[PDB]
Amino acid sequence: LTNLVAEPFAKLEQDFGGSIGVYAMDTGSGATVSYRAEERFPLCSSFKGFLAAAVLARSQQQAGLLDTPIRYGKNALVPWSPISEKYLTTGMTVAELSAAAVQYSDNAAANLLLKELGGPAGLTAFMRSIGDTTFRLDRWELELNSAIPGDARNTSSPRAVTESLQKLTLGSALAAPQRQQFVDWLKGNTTGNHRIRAAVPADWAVGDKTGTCGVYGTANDYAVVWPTGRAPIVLAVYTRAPNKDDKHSEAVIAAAARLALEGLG
Ligand SMILES: *[B@@]1([O])O[C]([C]C([O])=O)[C][C][C]1[N]C(=O)[C]C1=[C][C]=[C]S1
Repeated sequence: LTNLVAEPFAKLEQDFGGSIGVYAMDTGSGATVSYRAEERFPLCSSFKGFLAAAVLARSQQQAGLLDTPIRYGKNALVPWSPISEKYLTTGMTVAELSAAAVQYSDNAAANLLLKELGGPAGLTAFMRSIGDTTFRLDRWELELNSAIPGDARNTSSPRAVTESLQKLTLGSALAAPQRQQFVDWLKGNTTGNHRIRAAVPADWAVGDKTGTCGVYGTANDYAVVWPTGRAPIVLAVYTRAPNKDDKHSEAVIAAAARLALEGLG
């Protein structure tokens, strides 16, 4: 029979002029909401959350890695580096670069941290090591953002994103001190006020990571949500659209997140 849970998501994507992918897990009950959950969508800047987690994992066994100053020059800067552009002569620690990448989507900080892992291949290998077979990243900023329809490079699925997010924020993929730092970085994100955060009651807590490729209507958000009186919810909302000049929509992301939270048992 027709999937009645799915119908309002299909209407939402049709109104948007593209495709929406959603996965949500109630970690209390095991309930889920799923819509195109296993389809691939471009990661865009949402990869930077997993980047910071991979650096935290490395930091467990490399004493003082997170505390290490990185002295970079202007050759490291690229567009949308509002934090990094301020520390050319003072540097930033690995922890500070991680916070910038997570909480401001700083592009230069992301590329500096990719270098610490052995590039996009190194981050992909970390994701394989936690059991994520879907995540693919093979470019640096800005090239990973092209988001061309049918290109599986630099993509993941809403379900894989959510599964990996739960392992890293609530499960055992990081040691507790590192898990906690990842949570605190996500909670302090500044870029997501119009996406999943706009979908929750104001008294719920949220940690999230956004991404915006912009072209091909492509943008996303994933989050861990601590609802009043409930176990955490983990969810991912990704969008794409067929034409290069199609515009992404924050409001559509928020609307999809609301339907997920409503449908979720
Ligand atoms: B990233 O894909 O997304 C960031 C914004 C976000 O977290 O939602 C900005 C940096 C990356 N994108 C780009 O460099 C292109 C941009 C899109 C809108 C602002 S910059």
